Amino acid sequence: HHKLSYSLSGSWRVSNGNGSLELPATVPGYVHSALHQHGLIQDPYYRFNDLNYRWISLDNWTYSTEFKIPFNLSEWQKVKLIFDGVDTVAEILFNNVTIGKTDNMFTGYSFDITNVVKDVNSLKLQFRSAVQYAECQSKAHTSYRVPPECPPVEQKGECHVNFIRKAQCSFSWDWGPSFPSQGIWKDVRIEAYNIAHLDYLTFLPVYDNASQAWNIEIKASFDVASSKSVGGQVTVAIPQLKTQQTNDIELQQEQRIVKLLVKIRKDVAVETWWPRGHGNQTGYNMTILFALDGGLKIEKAAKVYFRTVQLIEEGIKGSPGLSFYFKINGLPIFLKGSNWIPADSFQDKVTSDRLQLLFQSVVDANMNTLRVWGGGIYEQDEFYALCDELGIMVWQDFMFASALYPTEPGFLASVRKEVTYQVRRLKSHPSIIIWSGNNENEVALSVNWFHVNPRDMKTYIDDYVTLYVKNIRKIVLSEDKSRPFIASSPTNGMKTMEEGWISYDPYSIQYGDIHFYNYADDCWNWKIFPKARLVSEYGYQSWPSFSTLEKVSSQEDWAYNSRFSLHRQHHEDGNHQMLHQVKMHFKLPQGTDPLRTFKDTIYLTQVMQAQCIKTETEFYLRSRSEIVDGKGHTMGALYWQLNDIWQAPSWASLEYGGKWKMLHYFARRFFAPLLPVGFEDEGVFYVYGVSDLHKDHHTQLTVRLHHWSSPKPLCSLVNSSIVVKAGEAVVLFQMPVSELLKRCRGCTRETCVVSFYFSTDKELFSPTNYHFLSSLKDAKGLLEANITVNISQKGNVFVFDLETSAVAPFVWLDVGSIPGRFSDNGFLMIRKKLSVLFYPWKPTSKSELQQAFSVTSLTDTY
Ligand SMILES: *[C@@H]1O[C@H](CO[C@@H]2O[C@@H](C)[C@@H](O)[C@@H](O)[C@@H]2O)[C@@H](O[C@@H]2O[C@H](CO)[C@@H](O)[C@H](O)[C@H]2NC(C)=O)[C@H](O)[C@H]1NC(C)=O
Ligand SMILES: *[C@@H]1O[C@H](CO)[C@@H](O[C@@H]2O[C@H](CO)[C@@H](O)[C@H](O)[C@H]2NC(C)=O)[C@H](O)[C@H]1NC(C)=O
Ligand SMILES: *[C@@H]1O[C@H](CO[C@@H]2O[C@@H](C)[C@@H](O)[C@@H](O)[C@@H]2O)[C@@H](O)[C@H](O)[C@H]1NC(C)=O
Ligand SMILES: *[C@@H]1O[C@H](CO)[C@@H](O)[C@H](O)[C@H]1NC(C)=O
Ligand SMILES: *[C@@H]1O[C@H](CO)[C@@H](O)[C@H](O)[C@H]1NC(C)=O
Ligand SMILES: *[C@@H]1O[C@H](CO)[C@@H](O)[C@H](O)[C@H]1NC(C)=O
Ligand SMILES: [Ca+2]
Repeated sequence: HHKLSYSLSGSWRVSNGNGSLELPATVPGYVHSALHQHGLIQDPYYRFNDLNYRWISLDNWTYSTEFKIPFNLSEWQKVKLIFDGVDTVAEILFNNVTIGKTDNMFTGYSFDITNVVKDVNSLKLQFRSAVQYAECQSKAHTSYRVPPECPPVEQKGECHVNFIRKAQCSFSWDWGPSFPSQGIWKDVRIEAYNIAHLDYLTFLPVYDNASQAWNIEIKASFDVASSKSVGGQVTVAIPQLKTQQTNDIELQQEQRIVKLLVKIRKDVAVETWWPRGHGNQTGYNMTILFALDGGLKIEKAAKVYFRTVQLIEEGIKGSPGLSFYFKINGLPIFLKGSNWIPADSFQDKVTSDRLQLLFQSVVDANMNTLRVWGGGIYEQDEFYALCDELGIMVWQDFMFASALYPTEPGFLASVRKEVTYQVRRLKSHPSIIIWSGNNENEVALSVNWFHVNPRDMKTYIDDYVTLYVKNIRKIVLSEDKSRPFIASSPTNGMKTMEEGWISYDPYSIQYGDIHFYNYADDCWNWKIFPKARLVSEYGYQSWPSFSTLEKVSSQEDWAYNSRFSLHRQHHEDGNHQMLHQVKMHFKLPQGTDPLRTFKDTIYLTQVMQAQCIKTETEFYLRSRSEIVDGKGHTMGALYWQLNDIWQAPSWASLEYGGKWKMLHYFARRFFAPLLPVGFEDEGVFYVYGVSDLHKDHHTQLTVRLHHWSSPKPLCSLVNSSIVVKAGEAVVLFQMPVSELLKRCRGCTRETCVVSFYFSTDKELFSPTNYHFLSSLKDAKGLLEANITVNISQKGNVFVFDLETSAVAPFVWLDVGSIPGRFSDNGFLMIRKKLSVLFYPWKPTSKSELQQAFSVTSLTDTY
């Protein structure tokens, strides 16, 4: 009865520095999106507007609103103004009184406005340019430089992002633009109360190996209205666990924290939470009721999920060092997923509908893990709710990435609030399986990426320990010991800590995790890849589809090396690197029409990307059970990257807008729970079996060769004594290449293709796989394919019946910007006739699909 809360989200005003511009502005919102919405600017993502609209990011904008409170001041002891998120630096004026300032995008702010609030009020947030602010802070830091000061020229970005607590990629990245905007990016509320006010509540389900029982630690902080002592009770209730518990509490200005420990009666069984493909995502409804002196009731509901996570760094026989793998509820689980980056330059456009769609694509790719990479944001509430409900594990970076950071007291003060706020906000989600202090900054110092003078290295080392160990780690462990903490990615884990927090070689495959990139060598040669304990990053670049590019480009831009394309490419020499890897096994597009060449080159970079990451992922998949030359037991593959922040060449499998690249289709296939993977070593074709299943599985391995001439198997080897143990990888086939060809007369490396598959239940997804005996640019007898398609509707799905004149590799179906994705794409089409489905994301029609449809195969490019 003594509490009142309502949102100030809605229609505000926004105005620029000198007041010339003034327009309506939605909150939550950003200046750029307000200007675009009001028709005052073009789409910022159009062509070169990241350069043309620089002035927006450099001015100082003010968000203003006038409102009439819906309550009587004289009836309330205290009134507060609460911000869930402000981006980033702003002075806050309430009725022309400065009530506070902000400097951190990732922390909530609370301001007492009891003495300044009136019946009619004016609220102004006077933002400061993030770019200008970051530069001034860099200047003030005279005692020494903090690198990197400016980004590479090919990123077309802004300097000194490490000096502002804001999304570190907002000043540009090697796949993202520089639109460092200003805005109120989360909800704003007025909250009045008597007696007490719940500042925050956090909880943590833990398992006591001692008691063999489940508990829930709860912590709540209150702001008490007066100097008197508030009493009351608290009842925590979980009905579906026959659990209920009531305790006495008392609150005072200097004793404002409540701590409870609810024990779950062992009489009842507690179903645990599991990642997708390894169990149920079951949780339990919970309520927390505060009944305080004077009729004040404060209830909070939450969903409780019970699961245990262990980072196991144990010894391995014959493999020097330590393992690095995750046990969920005691079961070792191979991490399968990708790295998540911000889905937009402006967070107000990452709607619930976009997110749910993106998580459907993550699910349909047979992923169970996402890394929230530390150059993005601490993600919005619904991200982690979706992870919990769908069973996606989260590798959670803190928002520090590929940079050194100051330890000036004001900055550290800012960081402490942020980390404290976010850990309390996030620690109750079962999806989060590990805390990670930063991205790649242990490497940056160990290798001296920024070429610091070895005379000043000690300064930066101490700054590193100060930030990630003495502040971030200390805060995390003081809140949460249910999860492992690493200081950086990649790291050597316990070995890094032993070595003083900056390892001698953080890229060691004998400890911790690694990131691995390589653009020079043949991606088909799996020997280039490290047989590491866990691969948290690895990627190849490709261009997004023409449909995605068309929306932010014009006719004259549609060439691989046009001014526009080189502008969007933010990775040093990425266009050449991508072609270099294409040439490795494919013919470059030869054609007369430049637009056709443009589209065909895109297709080939997505072909190169998909096949490269397929080869690389499968290598990690097969290395999970074996040791070879003292290396192995790979227990995770998270490729860089899942998604795009805008239309540009990147490592993503999901183009900006959600459209699947060919990589994503390959991802759905190589992340299956049961998979045969083929490769060669010194002239011997091998086939391992890979299992994520919990029971040993017995199946039948068929192997076949096919001449490019027609889909007739020149042989059919069928071992039916196949057993893959639970969650393991094991060699199931082995033969010389000469012996393999002779047993299939009429086959050359340059004329035949290998194919293999298991025979599965209809309740188990184990797709076809294949292997190429030579570069396709050298394939002989490759008949020119001529594929015919008949489109039809069946319920909410559309059916695509195909027919090919020849064995067509990398058949690619494309319906432009029609929102949706196919049941399968980019596949090797041995058969003559196949059928795939199309899943629309908005209502479409067979006519629309026919008009936009196009099919491509490898031979169409030369
Ligand atoms: C590429 O294919 C089309 C369609 O070929 C048909 O489908 C095949 C699977 C097979 O059933 C063939 O017998 C069919 O012809 C070709 O278009 C056809 O061209 C012929 C003349 O050669 C004509 O009589 C048909 O009416 C056409 N059919 C359609 C649907 O248009 C086409 O010529 C093929 N070749 C090239 C270079 O495009
Ligand atoms: C746990 O709480 C949720 C509500 O948050 C319950 O789900 C609701 O179920 C009703 C009908 O059963 C629906 O009308 C609502 O739309 C649901 N809400 C949501 C948010 O999904 C759920 O049934 C509860 N479980 C138990 C065992 O009580
Ligand atoms: C607003 O108030 C000014 C004096 O108050 C001081 O400045 C403002 C901007 C706040 O920061 C407040 O905390 C300070 O104490 C006046 O100089 C100014 O004329 C006033 N403006 C109007 C329109 O009334
Ligand atoms: C405000 O600054 C802009 C610069 O972007 C300028 O075009 C405009 O004329 C200025 N208006 C006033 C009133 O000074
Ligand atoms: C923005 O504000 C800062 C600090 O108040 C000031 O130094 C800078 O000149 C302002 N920029 C513009 C474009 O008005
Ligand atoms: C998981 O959920 C299924 C429903 O599909 C249920 O029947 C089963 O009992 C659950 N398994 C466990 C181990 O709780
Ligand atoms: Ca390592």
